[PDB]
This record gives sequence, C-alpha cells and structure tokens, in this order.
Amino acid sequence: GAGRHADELAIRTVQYRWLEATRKFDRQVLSSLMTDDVVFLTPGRLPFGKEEFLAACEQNDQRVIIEASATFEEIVIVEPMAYTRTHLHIKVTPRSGGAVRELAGHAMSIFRRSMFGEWQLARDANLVVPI
Amino acid sequence: GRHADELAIRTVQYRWLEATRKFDRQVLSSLMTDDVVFLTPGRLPFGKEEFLAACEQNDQRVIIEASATFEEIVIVEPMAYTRTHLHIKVTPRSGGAVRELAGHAMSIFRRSMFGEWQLARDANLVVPI
Repeated sequence: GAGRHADELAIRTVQYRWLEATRKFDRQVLSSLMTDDVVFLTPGRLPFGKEEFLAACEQNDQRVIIEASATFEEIVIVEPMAYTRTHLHIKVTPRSGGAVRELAGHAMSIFRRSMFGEWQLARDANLVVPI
Repeated sequence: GRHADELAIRTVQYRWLEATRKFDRQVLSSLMTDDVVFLTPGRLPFGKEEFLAACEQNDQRVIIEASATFEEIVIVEPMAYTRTHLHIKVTPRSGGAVRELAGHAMSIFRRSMFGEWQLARDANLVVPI
C-alpha cells in the first residue's frame, strides 16, 4: 500500500506542477516533467514531441492567458509505469483584448518512473476540444 | 517473454480489426476488460456494454473498412501500451455519403491470468477527414 500511495502522490505532483507551469508559463519546469521521448496526441493532428510541445506553449503564452481546471478521475500504477485520466476545462484569454475561448475534455496519460524514482510524463492523449 | 507478448498484442489488434470489418460482438467483447474505459473526442467516457451496443447499431447502418499502422508497442507486464494510426472508411448501407476518418489511438492492455491480452483503456482521437 505505502508504495502505491507514494507513487500516486508523486504522479499527482507532476500533474499539478504541469498545470501551474501552464497557467504561469515556465519552460524549464515543463521540460523537466516530460521524458525526452515524450509523444503528444491531439485530435486532427500528427503526433508531436518535446521540442514541438514546448515551442508551441512558449509562442501561445506570448499571445494568450491560460486558465485551467482539472478534475482527476484515476491513477493506476503498474511500476515502473502508470496511467491516468483527467478532465480538463481551459479558458483562453487573448492578451490583445480579443474574444475569450473555452475548451474542455478528457486527457489520458502514461507516466514512466526512472531508476531514481522520478516520475515523468511519457505519452499523452489530450481530447480537449472547443466548447 | 517480450517477443511473445508483442506478437500476442498484434494478434489482438488484427482480430479487433477483423471483428469490425465483419462485425462480431463476441470477438470484440472477449478482447476488452470488463472495466474498460473508452475516450473519444467530444464524448463522455464510456464502457464495455455501451461500446458493444454502439458497434452493433453502427453495423446495422454502415459497412466499415478499417486500416491500421502500429507506431509503438511497449510491454511492461502485466501491462502494455500501444499507439496506432487508423484510417476508416464508412459506407452507409442506404447509399448515403461515404465518409473517411483518420487519426490515432493510444491503448493500454492488461494481461489476464489465463494470459489473455485485453484492452483496458483506450483514447481514440480519430476525426472525420
């Protein structure tokens, strides 16, 4: 039990840090939370990796303010991997003064634990769509 | 072993596709855990009976051609995760508009004690094209 609980705590820690480093953009923190081989999937787009994700986040932050609220639905550990499900609601506010946009939907993630006990995002499927 | 497990997974994927091209409820049911959760864009998570019912109803209405390319298979027993690229062609039996969909699915499989690899969690991001 203790082991599972500690792993769940560490994974939730990654998820919360990820959210904070998106609301207030922090490239260095985000980069540290994902594996070098990370793959992201979103609907209507080809899979993309770490540098693509970070570049987009950075550019996006130049243009918009992001608010994000998560409702966590599950974490399952099968060490040294884990899989999660989360519901996300996102509000995007253009810095220019343009119209506010909202998106929502579920995201499924796979995390990997290193030999040093470090949990990181390895694979993500994000089904957030405009609402 | 790892190799046997990867083969078993590709086999499940092939059987799943075959049981969609020519609908077979029993084959599909046997390839999912009872607690399976499916995610698709714009829809609430749904489970095993919901998936089977939808497939069955779909099959009354349309013919499905499906194609898949496996991009990744990783085994961490008793789990595995995969990424696949899919193309689907939908042909209404009524002669209505043929449709195409494409995109990716990320899947998590669990090995049962009898050693059956079954789909446990799926995110299917296929969209109309």
